[PDB]
Amino acid sequence: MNKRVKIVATLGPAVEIRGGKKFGEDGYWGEKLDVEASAKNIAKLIEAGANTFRFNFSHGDHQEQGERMATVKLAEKIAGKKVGFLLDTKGPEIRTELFEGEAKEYSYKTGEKIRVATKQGIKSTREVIALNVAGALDIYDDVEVGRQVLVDDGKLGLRVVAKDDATREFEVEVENDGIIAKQKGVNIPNTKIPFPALAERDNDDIRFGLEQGINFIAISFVRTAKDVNEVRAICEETGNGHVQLFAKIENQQGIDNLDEIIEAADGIMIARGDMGIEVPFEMVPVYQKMIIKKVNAAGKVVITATNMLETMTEKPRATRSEVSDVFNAVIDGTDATMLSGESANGKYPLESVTTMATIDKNAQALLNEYGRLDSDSFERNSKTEVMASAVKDATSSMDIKLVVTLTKTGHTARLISKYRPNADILALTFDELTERGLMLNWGVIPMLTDAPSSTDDMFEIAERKAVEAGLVESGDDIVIVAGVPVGEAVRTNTMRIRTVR
Amino acid sequence: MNKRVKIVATLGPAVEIRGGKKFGEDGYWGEKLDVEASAKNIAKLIEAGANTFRFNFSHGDHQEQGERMATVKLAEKIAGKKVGFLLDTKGPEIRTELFEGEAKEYSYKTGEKIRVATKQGIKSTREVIALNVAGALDIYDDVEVGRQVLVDDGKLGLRVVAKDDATREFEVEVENDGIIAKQKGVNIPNTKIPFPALAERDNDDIRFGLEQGINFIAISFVRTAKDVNEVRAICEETGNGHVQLFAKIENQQGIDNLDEIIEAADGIMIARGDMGIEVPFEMVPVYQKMIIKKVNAAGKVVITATNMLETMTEKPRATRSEVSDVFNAVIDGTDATMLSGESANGKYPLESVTTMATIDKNAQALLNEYGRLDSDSFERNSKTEVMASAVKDATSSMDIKLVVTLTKTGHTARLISKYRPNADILALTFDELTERGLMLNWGVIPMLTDAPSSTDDMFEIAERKAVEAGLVESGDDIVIVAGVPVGEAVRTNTMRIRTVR
Amino acid sequence: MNKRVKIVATLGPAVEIRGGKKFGEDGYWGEKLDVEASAKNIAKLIEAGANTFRFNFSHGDHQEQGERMATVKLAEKIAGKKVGFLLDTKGPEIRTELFEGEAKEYSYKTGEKIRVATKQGIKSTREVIALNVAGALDIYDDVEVGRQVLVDDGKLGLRVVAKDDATREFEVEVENDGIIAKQKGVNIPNTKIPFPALAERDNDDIRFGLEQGINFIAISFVRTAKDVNEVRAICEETGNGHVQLFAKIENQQGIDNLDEIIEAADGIMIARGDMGIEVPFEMVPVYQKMIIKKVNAAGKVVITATNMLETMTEKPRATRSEVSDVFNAVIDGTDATMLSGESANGKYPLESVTTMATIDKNAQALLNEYGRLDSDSFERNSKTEVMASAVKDATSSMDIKLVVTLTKTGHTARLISKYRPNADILALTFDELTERGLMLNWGVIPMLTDAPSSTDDMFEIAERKAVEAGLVESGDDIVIVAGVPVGEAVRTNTMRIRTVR
Amino acid sequence: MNKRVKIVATLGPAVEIRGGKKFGEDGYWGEKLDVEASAKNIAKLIEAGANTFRFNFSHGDHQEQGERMATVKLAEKIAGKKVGFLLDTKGPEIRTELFEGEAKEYSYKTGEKIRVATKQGIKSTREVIALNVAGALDIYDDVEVGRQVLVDDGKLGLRVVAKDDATREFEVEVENDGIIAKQKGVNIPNTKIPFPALAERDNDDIRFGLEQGINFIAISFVRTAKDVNEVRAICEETGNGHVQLFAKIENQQGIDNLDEIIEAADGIMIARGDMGIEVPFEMVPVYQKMIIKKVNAAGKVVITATNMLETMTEKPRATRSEVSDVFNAVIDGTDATMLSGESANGKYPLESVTTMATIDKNAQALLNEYGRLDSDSFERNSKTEVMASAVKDATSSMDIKLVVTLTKTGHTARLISKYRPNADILALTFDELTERGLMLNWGVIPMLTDAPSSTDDMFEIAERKAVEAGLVESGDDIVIVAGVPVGEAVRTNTMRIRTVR
Ligand SMILES: O=P(O)(O)OC[C@H]1O[C@](O)(COP(=O)(O)O)[C@@H](O)[C@@H]1O
Ligand SMILES: O=P(O)(O)OC[C@H]1O[C@](O)(COP(=O)(O)O)[C@@H](O)[C@@H]1O
Ligand SMILES: [Mg+2]
Ligand SMILES: [Mg+2]
Ligand SMILES: [Mg+2]
Ligand SMILES: [Mg+2]
Repeated sequence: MNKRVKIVATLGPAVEIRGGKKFGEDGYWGEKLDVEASAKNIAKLIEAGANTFRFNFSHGDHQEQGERMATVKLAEKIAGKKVGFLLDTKGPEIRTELFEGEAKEYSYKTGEKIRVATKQGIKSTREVIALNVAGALDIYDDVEVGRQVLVDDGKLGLRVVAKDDATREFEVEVENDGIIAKQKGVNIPNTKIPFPALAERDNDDIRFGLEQGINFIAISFVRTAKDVNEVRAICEETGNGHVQLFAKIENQQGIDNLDEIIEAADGIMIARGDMGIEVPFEMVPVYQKMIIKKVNAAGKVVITATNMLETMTEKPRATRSEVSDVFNAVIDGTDATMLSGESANGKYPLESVTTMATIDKNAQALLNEYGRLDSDSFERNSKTEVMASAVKDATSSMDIKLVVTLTKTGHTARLISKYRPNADILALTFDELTERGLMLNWGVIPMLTDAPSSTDDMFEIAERKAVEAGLVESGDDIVIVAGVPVGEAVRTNTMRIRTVR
Repeated sequence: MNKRVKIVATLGPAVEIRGGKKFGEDGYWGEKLDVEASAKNIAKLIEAGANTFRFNFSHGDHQEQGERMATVKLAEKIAGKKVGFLLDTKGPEIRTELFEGEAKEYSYKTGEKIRVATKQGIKSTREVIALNVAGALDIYDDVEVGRQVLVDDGKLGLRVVAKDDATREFEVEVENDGIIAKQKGVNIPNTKIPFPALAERDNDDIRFGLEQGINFIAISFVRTAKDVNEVRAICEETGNGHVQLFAKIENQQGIDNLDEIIEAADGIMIARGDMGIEVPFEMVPVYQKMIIKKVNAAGKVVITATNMLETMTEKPRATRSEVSDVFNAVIDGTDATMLSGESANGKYPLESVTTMATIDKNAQALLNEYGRLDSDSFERNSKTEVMASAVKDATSSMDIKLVVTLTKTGHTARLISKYRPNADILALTFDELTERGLMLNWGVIPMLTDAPSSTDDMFEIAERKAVEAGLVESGDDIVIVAGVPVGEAVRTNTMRIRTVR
Repeated sequence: MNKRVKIVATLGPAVEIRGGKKFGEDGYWGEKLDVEASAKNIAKLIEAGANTFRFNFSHGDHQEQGERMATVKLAEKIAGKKVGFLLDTKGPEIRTELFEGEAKEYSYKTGEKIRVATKQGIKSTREVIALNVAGALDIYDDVEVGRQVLVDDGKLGLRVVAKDDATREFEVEVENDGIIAKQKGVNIPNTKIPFPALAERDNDDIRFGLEQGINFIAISFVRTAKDVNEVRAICEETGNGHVQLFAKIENQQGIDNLDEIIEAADGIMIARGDMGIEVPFEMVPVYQKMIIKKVNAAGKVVITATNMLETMTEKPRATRSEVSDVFNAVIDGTDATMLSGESANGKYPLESVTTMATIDKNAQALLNEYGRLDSDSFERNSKTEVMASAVKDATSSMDIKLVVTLTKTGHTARLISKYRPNADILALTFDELTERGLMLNWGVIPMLTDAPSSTDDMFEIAERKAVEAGLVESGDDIVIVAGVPVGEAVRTNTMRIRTVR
Repeated sequence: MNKRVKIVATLGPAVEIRGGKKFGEDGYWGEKLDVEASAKNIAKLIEAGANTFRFNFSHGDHQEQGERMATVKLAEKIAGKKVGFLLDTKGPEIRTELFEGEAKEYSYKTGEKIRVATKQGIKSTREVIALNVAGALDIYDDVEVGRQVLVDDGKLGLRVVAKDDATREFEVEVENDGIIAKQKGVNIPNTKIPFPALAERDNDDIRFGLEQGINFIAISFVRTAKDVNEVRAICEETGNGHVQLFAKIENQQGIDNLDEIIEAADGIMIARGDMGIEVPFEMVPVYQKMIIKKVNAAGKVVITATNMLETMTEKPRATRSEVSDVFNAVIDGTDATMLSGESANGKYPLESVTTMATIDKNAQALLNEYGRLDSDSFERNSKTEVMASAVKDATSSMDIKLVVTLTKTGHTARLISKYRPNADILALTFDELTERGLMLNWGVIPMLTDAPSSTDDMFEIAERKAVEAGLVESGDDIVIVAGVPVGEAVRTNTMRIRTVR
C-alpha cells in the first residue's frame, strides 16, 4: 500500500551527526559535520516516506544550507529514491534583538509597563525591547495605539497604549506573564509595514538556492501576485523556469488576494503558524478547508503545514489532537503534509516522518467515504483533462491497482492527480527535473525512463516498469494513458485497461 | 443531426401499389401486387427513419408475409440502407374469423343484438361472429354472462347477455358504434382460457420466418420465461441462434413474471394495445416506465408500441396527446418507438415515420435535462462495461460528435448504448447478421466492414469509415474503442480521443 | 382516495337534453332545453370529479352561455357539491367564411393554386377562400410570401406563393389533400397581426360573464402582461376583484413573454391546440414541462388542456397515448387537466370525466417516485410559506391522511398546495367566493364554514368538519394549521398534529 | 450569540486556592482548601462556558471528591448558573501506586533500568514502580518479555526486558525521558488481563457519588452492554434512575461491542487517550467520526475527549493541530468537547475553557456548509420526532433566533437537539434533575419554571422566559413547541412561529 499524501520534512541539526555526537550533546557545535553518518539518517527519512526536504533560510547561513543540500544528494543514493528540494524564504520577519549583558531573556508580569524601540541596529534592555525588522525598516508610523506586539508564537502579548514621537518607542502594557528571549519571532497583526515585494536578502537566498539545484520555492508572507511574479522573473532569468513556486498564505492580505495568488503560483503552502497569530486562531480551519478546495480546483498543489505532530519534538508519540489534525488535512483534500521543528530540531525526526506516513496512509482509505473534494463539479477544460476524468471513472467502476501515464512534462500526471483517482499514479517521465517536480502531487510516483521511440510499445513499457518497481503483480488490472503514436500525438490521447501477465 | 431512438414500422397494404392503384382506391384488391412500385414506397420509409419492419403473422398467410419480406429486400437496395426484419407471432390469442363471401367487415350500432360462435374452423357472418382461438380451444364454458368481448384493441364492446347451449353461442349486445373486421384481436377480460404452451401455428410461423431470413421475433402474450425458451429452442435447432427474441408484455401474467421474462429474452416490446385491456388502463404508464428502467439496467432493448400517432391513420397531423406520448417514451428511456396501423393500414404511412422521427430527434436533446434513466447507478460488471462507462464520461466532459466501436459480436456497442452517451454510436462490424441485429439499440448506426488484420490501424479505419458515412468532418472530436491489438486483445480495451483530419 | 388533480370540463350540447332528445338526434335544435334533465346529466359530471366548468365563448351567444351557467347552479344542488365557473374568451380568432350556394365545403388536391381574400364581410368561393378575422381587421400587409395559412387544426396547408396588391388576395398552393369547410379555425404562424390587447367583443363577453357570476377567466392568445392587465381592470372596476385570470399560452409571443405573463396572471392554461400549430408541434412537450415548473414556483395554478382524451369524443375507451398524456401531465406537476370536445360535443362526456379522474388518481400515487416538481429548491419568502414547508415536512415524516387549514382568503391553502404535500388539503373558508376560487388548486377540498369566534377551539372544528365530510376516521393522523388566536393572529401561525377520536 | 456545543471541564487543583496560594506556588500543599476563593475560580469557568464538571474518581479519595462537589454547588450560586455533575469511574484499569514518603513523582532518562512490581497493596519507590490493578489481580503471568508498559496516556514507555520470578517484578528499560507520577493510568497493549465484571471500588465510588448528588456517570473501559447494565442496576436500586450513563469507549472490546453499548447507554464518551494506546492510534479519527454518527442517529449524547487543547496545560496559546481538532470535532457532529489536564492540572484553566468556547462558537456557524451529520436520512419514529423534524425545517426556511420547548422529561428537547436546528433550544422544564440532565445535549439551554396549569398560555410563558433570559428581544422570530392543552395532550403536538412583542 503506497502513501498518496506527500510529506515535506524540514531538515536541520536533529538528523546531523557532528564528530560522532547527536544534536544537543555538549560540544556538538564544536565538532565538524559527519557528512556520511548525516546522509544515512536522512536516507531513513526518505525510506519512511519523506517526498521533499525543506531548507528553511530563516535559520542558518548559505554554507550550512549548501552542505545540507549536498548531504541529501548522498542520502538519495543510499535510499535508492529521489526527493524534491524546497527552499523556504526568510521573507519579512521581525525578531527580538540580542540583549545587553548577554542575559538571554527576562520574565514579565501582567499590567507591567515597558517600551518597544523601532530604531534598528541597537540591543534590547529589559525595559526597552528592540526589534530586528527585515531590511532594517522603521515601523513607527505603521503601528497605531491599541495594536498588539506578540513575541514567540503569540505567547507574550504587548498592548501599544501610547507612542513616544521623541524616542520613536511604543509604550506597551504586558497582557500576560511570559518570557521575551533574544531573537524570537514577533508578529504585529492588523498593520501594513511597507516591506518590498521581494527584499534583497530573499533575492540573494533564492539565487543561491537556484545555483545549488532546487525544485520548489516556498515564498514566505505572500501578500499579492506581485510577490510571486518577482520570484518567477528570477527563475526565468537564470534558466530555472522548471522551478515551482508555492505562495505561503500567513496573513490577512494573502487570504484577501488568494485568487490572484493561486493564478500566479504553482501551489499554496498553508503556513498555519503565522496565519493563526495574524488572523483569529479559530478562523484557521475555515481558511484551510477553503484554500485546499480552491487549489485542487486550479489543478495545483496544496501543502498543509505547522504543528501537525508538534508534541513529537519532545515525545515519541503524538497527541490525539495531532493525529486528528493530520487525518483531517488528508480528508480535506491536501496534496501534502509538512513537518517543521519535528524533523529539523526534535528528538524524534525519523519517528515523526513514520507516524505522519502511517496517519496519511490510513486516511487515504477514507477519501471515498468522507473526502471533501468533489471532482464531479469541475469543468473539463482540455482533452488531457477529459482523459483524466475518464481515468477517474475507470478507477471508480472497478478495482484498479495503478494508473500509468507516459508524460514528457508531467501535465497528464498533474491532471490525473487533480481528479484524486482510487489508485496510485506511476508517472513515467524522461528527465530528472520533470521527475522531481512531480514529487508533491497527490498519489504520483515519479519514475525516470528512456523517451519511447515511434517503434516502441508504450503499454508493454508501462507494464514492465510497474512490475520492476514492485507496484503490481500477476492478475492486477492497471489503466495506462499515453500520446499514441509518439511523433504524431500532440497530447495524451489513449487509455488502455490491461491485466498484468 | 441523427436519430438515436429507433423506429419499428409495421408493414401492410398502406404502402403497397396493386395494378397502379393506391390502398383505398376502387378495384385496389382486384389487382395483383406491383413489387417495384411497392419497394420504392418502402424505400421512402427507410429514408425517413424506419430502422426495422414488423411482419405481423396475425394478418395474412405465409405467401403474403414471404412476398412482403422479398419487397423489403428490394427496398433496401433502392434506399441504399439496410433495415431489421422482425416477425411478430400470433401467440395465445383470439382473433375474429374470415367472413362468409370475403366481406372484410361490417358496421354495428349501439343496442344491436348479435351472436359470437365458439365453434372452431368456421367463418363469421354479420349476425354470427366466429372466433379463431389459438390451439382451436372451445371457450364456451370459460365465459360467463355479464363478461365483455372487445374487438380491435377495445374499439368495439360486446356485452354477453345470455348463452345459447344449443349452438354454443354467446348472445351479445353491441355496447358502442363500430366495425368488426376479419383477423382482429379479441379480448375477454377476467377470463382464464387454458392456451397451450406453444400453438402449432406459432411453430409453423416461426419456422417459416426463420427460413425467409429474420433478425428479430416479437413473441405475443409472453406469460412466462418458458414462452421465450420454447422459441429460443427453435432458433438454436434451425441454426439461427443470432435471432433476437423480444417478449411482448400484454397481460397480467407477463407483468407478474417480468423479471424471469427479461432474463430469458433479448428485449421487451411494451405491447400497450392488449396490455391496456388485459390490465387496468391507468396502470399502463406505471408499467411502461418500470419496464423501460429494468430492461435498460439489463443492457437489453425496449420497444414502446401502439397508438403512438394513432390519429395519423386518418389525418395528416397527430394530436397533442400523441406527440406528448412519443416525447415521454423517449424521455422514459425507450430504445425504440413503434408504428402499427399508422404505417400498415393508414393514409399517411410516410408522414407517420417522418413525424415520429421529428419528435424522437427533438426529445433526445432533452435527455440530459429530463431523462429518467440513471447510468451512475449501474454496477459495471465487466471490463467492456467499464470501458462503456468511460466512453459515457468522455461524452459528458466535452462535445463528442461520434463514438466508433470496432465490434465482432456487437457486445461493446450494446454496452455503450446501455449508458446512453451524448453522441451517436458507429458500430463497425464484420458480418451482416451482427449488423442488422444492432438496428434497434439506442443510438447505434451499424456498418459492415472488413475484419481488421493485425497490420491494420483500427483508429485510421474508424475515422475513414465515419468520414465516408458523412457522420463527421474535419475538426470534429470522436471517441474510438477497440480491442488492441487484433489477434491478442480478449475484448475492447482501448479508448482514443481523436480530432478528424 | 380523493383526486388531487383538478378537472376542468367544457360544457356544451353533449350533456343538454332538448324536448327529451340527445345531441345529434334529428330535430334536437328544434326542441327547447329541458333544464332539469340537463342539470341531472351535469350533476353526474360533478359527482365523477369535474371541479370547474368551462364556458367557451368561441361557441354560442350570450343567451346560450347564460342558460348553461344557470343549469350548472341546479346541478350543484343535485350533486350536493359546488364547482368553479370559468369563462374562456373568443380572443383573436380567424375562421373561414360561409360559402356561396350554401355548399358547406370543397375538397382540394396537392399542387392546386387558389386564392385567400383579406377583404371582410364577403362569402367564400372554392377558388377564393374568405376569412372572418376578429374585429374585421385587414391582414394583407401582415402576411409575407412563404408564410402558411392552415385550416382546421393545421389539417389543410396553404403556402402563400404571391400577393395580388390590386385585389388584396394571397396566391396560395394547396400543400396536401383536404377539405375547407365553412367557419373552421385558421392559423397563420410567424405573423404579427395588430389585434388589440382587448377587443370590444371580448370586453362585452367578460362583462356578461361577470354579471352572471364567474370565478375564473381564461384569456385566449395572451401575448403580453398588457392582455391580462386590461381584463384585471374590468374585474376591479365592476367589483369582481376576487375573479382569477388564467392566461392562455398558445403562440410564440406568449412563450417569449411567459415570465411577465405569469407575474400579472393568477395561473396559466397551456392551450396546446393552437400552441402546437403556432410553434413546432414537437416543442409543445418541452414548453409544457417548463411552464408547469415556473407556474408552481410562482405559487399559481397551471391547467394542461386540449386532446387529453380526444378519441373519447367518438369511442368509450381512450387510446394508450391519451392515457399516457393525462398521466404525464400529472407527473409533470399540473394542478388541473382539461376536457374540451370530449365533454362539450362528444358521445361520452360522463365516461370522459370518469376516465380522466381514474388516470389522475392513479398518477398522484407516483408523484413521490417520478414527480418533476422539487419544493426543496424554493425560497420560503414569508411566514405562511414557512408554515407550508413545515406541513410538507410532517406529511413526508409520517402517514398524514389530511391537512386542514382555516383560511379567510385561501392564501394558506394555495401555499400548502404549492408544496404538493402527500395528503389531501381541507380548506375551511368563510365565504363562497373564496371557496369556489380554490377549486383548481392541486389537492384542495374547499369547504364553507362559520368564521370561528375568539372563544372557539379551531382544532376541534377542523376535526369535526373532516369527520362530517367523511375524509378521516378514528385513528387517522391529521395536520391542522390556523392563525391562533382569532382577532390577535395576523396570519397562519400554528401547526398541530392530531389523532382523530 | 450562544455556544451550542457543550463543554465538560475536569476539576482538580488547578482552580483551587489553598491558604491564599495558587496551584504551583511553594507551600501550596501544606495549606488547607480555601472553599470560597476556590468557588469564585470555578464560577469564572461556568461563566466562560463550562456546562458540566467531571469528577475523576481515579484521582483522590471520597473526601476530596465530596468537598470538590460541595465547592461546585457554591460556584453555581456565585455564577448564578447551574452546571451538570459527572462522575468518572476507575473501571477495569491499572494505575501507578502512591510513592513511599508521599513524593508525588520522579523523572527518568532514556536507558535507565528500573522495575515494575506486580504485588498488590504496596507503594512505589523511584526504582520499583508498584501497580494498583483493579480487582487486586496479579498480572505477572499475563505480561511477556518484549511488551511495553506505558504511563500517563503513553507519555512514558517502559520496555519489559526480563522477568524476576523471585520478586514477581518486570525488569524494564525507560524508552524515553519522562515522569512517573502517582495514580497515573498504565496501559500494557496486546495483553489480556481478566478484570472482574464490576470492581468493588467502582461499586463504592458510584454509591458515594449517587449519595452526594450527580447527573451523569462516565463508565471507564466499557467492554460490553453488561458494564453499563450493572451501573444502571445500582442507579435504579438507590432511587437515582434520572442519572444518565455515558459509556467510555477506550479499547478494542468497546469498539467491537459499540452497537450494544449505545443501546444500553444514554451516551458515549470518546475517550481518545486510552483508545489511541489500546488500538492503532491512526484508527482513532475513523472511530471518532463513526461513533459521533451512530450516537446522534440514536438521539443520544456524544462527548469528544482528551488532548483537545493539550498545549494550554503549560502555554497560553493552543497549537494549530489543537484548534483544528476542536473545530473538526464540532463539524463531525459532537454534542460536547472535554478538557482534562487543561482544566484539572494546568496553568491556564480559565483560558482553556474560553479558548474552547471560542473555537466551538465559530465551528457551529460552519455546520450547514461542512457538517457531517445528515438529519434528512433519519426515520421519524414517533410523533414527537415528526415535530422535531418540522422544527428543523422551520429553522432552515427562515432566520429563527430560538426554539422554545415546554418539556416535562426533556424528551422533546433531546429530539429537537438530535436534528441540530440552526437555532438555540430553550428547554423549559419543571424540576432541577431534568434541568441538569439536559446540560450536555447540543444547543439546549435548560431553564427551571413552574409547571403550566390548564388556564396558562404556554406560548406567552415561552416568550416571557426567553425575553427574561435575555435570549431574544422585540422583533426576533421564535418557534415554540408544547403539548396543548395541559391535562389532555399526550405529547408535544403544537408548533407556533411567533414574533417577540
Ligand atoms: O468484457 P466482457 O463483458 O467480459 O466481454 C468479453 C467478451 O466480449 C467480446 O470482446 C465481444 O466484444 P465485441 O463483439 O464488442 O468485439 C468477446 O471477445 C469477449 O469474450
Ligand atoms: O412522541 P413519543 O416519542 O411517543 O413521546 C411520547 C412521550 O413523550 C412525552 O411527551 C414526554 O415529552 P416531554 O418530556 O418532552 O414533555 C410523554 O408524555 C409521552 O409519553
Ligand atoms: Mg511563517
Ligand atoms: Mg397485442
Ligand atoms: Mg386556442
Ligand atoms: Mg481513560
